[PDB]
Amino acid sequence: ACDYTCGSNCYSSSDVSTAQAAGYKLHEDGETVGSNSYPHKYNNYEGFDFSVSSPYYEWPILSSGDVYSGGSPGADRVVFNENNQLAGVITHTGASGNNFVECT
Ligand SMILES: Nc1nc2c(ncn2[C@@H]2O[C@H](CO)[C@@H](O)[C@H]2OP(=O)(O)O)c(=O)[nH]1
Repeated sequence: ACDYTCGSNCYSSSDVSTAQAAGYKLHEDGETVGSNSYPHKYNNYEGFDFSVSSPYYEWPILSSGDVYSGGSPGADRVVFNENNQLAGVITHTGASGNNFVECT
């Protein structure tokens, strides 16, 4: 099947894990990439049902499979906390404005 379905993109367990690990590491080293400085704090304005503690950080997960390196981030994001716990996988696809919806 598809573990995480973002809009029309499909990500597996290891895809999310690989992306999350990349973002978490940059977070640890205080590093960011891209015009929007990823990874950066995700305040959860959407009020998603996160079962892990804040603070949260969003990081792009690419449909292609490459680890984000500051280029075009696309619409999908993995969200993790300081414990490197996956808070969830969200996307701009299906949402209005600069809002998000959870990939299912
Ligand atoms: N939609 C949304 N934007 C957030 C959230 N937390 C931080 N932001 C940031 O707040 C601003 C307005 O939405 C943007 O800079 C956005 O960054 P991103 O565009 O990288 O998501 C959140 O929970 N939801």
